[PDB]
Amino acid sequence: PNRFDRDRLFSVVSRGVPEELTGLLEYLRRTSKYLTDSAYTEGSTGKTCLMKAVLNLQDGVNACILPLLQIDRDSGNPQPLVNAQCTDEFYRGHSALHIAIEKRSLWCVKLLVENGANVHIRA
Repeated sequence: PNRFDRDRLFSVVSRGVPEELTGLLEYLRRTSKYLTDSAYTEGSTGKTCLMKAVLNLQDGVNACILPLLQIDRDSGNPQPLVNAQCTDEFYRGHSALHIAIEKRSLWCVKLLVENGANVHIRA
């Protein structure tokens, strides 16, 4: 449960159960790596774990987001995976804010803006 991979982390965030997120801090401070590294994001487009988590919600709820954001801000690159945006030609500049705004939801927007974001960022 120490070494984390993109696939298992994506599966964990997809289910929306945050109990098994204990270990991200240890891996980040042991390997000296952030959550914005290429290892945890798709290497073809730029999608990150935040994207998968916000794309899938149970009746509009996703509890795992709060541990995800808090651990990211506790340990991460100056951008806490909120200014990170898709790089693929199809969706250059496309950020998590647009993804959240698509589903016609507010609470995710509130959490994203509260934790900090660049609303002027354009896709």
